Amino acid sequence: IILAFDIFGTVLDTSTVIQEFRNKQLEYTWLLTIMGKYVEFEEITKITLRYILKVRGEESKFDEELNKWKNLKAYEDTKYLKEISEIAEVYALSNGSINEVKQHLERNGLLRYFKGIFSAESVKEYKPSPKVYKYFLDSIGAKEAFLVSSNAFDVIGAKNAGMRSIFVNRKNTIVDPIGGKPDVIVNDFKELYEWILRYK
Amino acid sequence: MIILAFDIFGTVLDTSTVIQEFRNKQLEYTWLLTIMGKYVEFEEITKITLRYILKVRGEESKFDEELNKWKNLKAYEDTKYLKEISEIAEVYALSNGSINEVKQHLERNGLLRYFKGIFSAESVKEYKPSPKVYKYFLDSIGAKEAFLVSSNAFDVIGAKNAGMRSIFVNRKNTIVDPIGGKPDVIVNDFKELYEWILRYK
Repeated sequence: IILAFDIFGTVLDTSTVIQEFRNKQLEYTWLLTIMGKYVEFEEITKITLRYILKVRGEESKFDEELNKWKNLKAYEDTKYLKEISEIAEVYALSNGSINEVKQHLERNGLLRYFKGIFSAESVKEYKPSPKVYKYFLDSIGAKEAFLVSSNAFDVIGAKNAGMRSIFVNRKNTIVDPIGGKPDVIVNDFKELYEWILRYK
Repeated sequence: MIILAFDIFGTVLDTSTVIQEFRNKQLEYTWLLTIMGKYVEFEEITKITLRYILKVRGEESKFDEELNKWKNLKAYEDTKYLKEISEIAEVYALSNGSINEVKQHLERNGLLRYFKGIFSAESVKEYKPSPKVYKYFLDSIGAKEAFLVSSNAFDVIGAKNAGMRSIFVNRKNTIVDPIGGKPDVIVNDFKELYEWILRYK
C-alpha cells in the first residue's frame, strides 16, 4: 500500500506555536487559493506571523516565534514510520515546500523513512484543492493510495479527489468530520502500523 | 452615480446572537467546498455545520432552537441608514446566502424595501472570496464600477481581488488581513457610510 503523509499537525505537533498564527496561516492558504493568488508557503508563514504579532503588540518576538516554527517537534509515535516504511510505501504530501518539509523531517530524525516528498506548491494551489491530491496520484502512477492526516479538512479533501483516507485522530474527537467518514480511523502511528499489518 | 453591494451576514445582520463556533464553521465550510470544486446550498451548509458544532458540545437536542436564532437574526441599529443611503445610491445585496433567504431576513428586519436587487454566490456555485461571485454581480447589473460594502475582511479583500471597489465597515476595530488589496474606504458603521456618500456624490 502507498501512504501520503500530511506533515504539519500530522507528523509535526504545532501546539508549540501561537495558535492564532497557526490558524491564520491555514486560513490564508485557503483564501489565496480561492482568489487565484499563489504565494509560497514560507512567505504565507512570514506574512501571517507578522500580522498576528502586530495584533498582539509583540512585533519584537518575530525571530523567536519563527524559530519555534522552524523547530517544531514530531509526535512521539512518529518513530513508527520506521516499521511502517518497511511494509508500505511512505511519501510526504504537504502544503509546505519540498525543502522545508525535508528540513523538519531531518531535524526530527524521520527523513530517512520517506521514499519521496511532494508539495502543493508544485501545483500552485493549496489543500484541499483536488489538483494537489491528483498530482500526487499521477506522479507515482498510483490510484489506490491513502492520504494519512490528522487534519479533518485534508482527509475530506483527499476523499473528494478520489483518494482513500486514514484519519489519525490525535485530538480524540468523537464526532465524524463534516463531509463524511474517513476510510480508516486510528489514534496515532502505532495504531496505524498495526492497522497496516492487519490489512496488507 | 454610486453602486453599493452590501454583504449581509455580519454586515447588515448582527450574528453575535448565534453560537460563534457555528458561524465560524459555516464560513470555513463555504471556503473548503469552494476549494474542493464542490457545491452545497448555503441553507444546507448552515444546517450541517450547526448540527456538527452542537453534537461536539453534547447539545444536538438544541438544533431547532439554535436554527431558529439564525432565522431570527436582527440587523445592526445603524442599518436604519439604508433608508437615506438608498435615496442617493443604488443599493444591492451580494451574499453567500440564497436570494430567498436574504430576502426573508431583510423583510423581517424591515429593510427589504431599500434594495434594488438581491444577488447570491449560489448563482455561480462558488462562495466568497471567489472572483466569480463579484464578477457575476457586476455582469448581472451591467456595471463596471461598484463598491462592495462589508464588515468581513476576507470579503473586502475578495472584492478588490475581483477588480471591485470596497468599503470596509469596521465594526470591531480590526485591520484587514494583509494578503491582498486594501479597502478604498473605511468607516465604522452605516451612519459614517452615509456621511461618506454625501461628500462623495
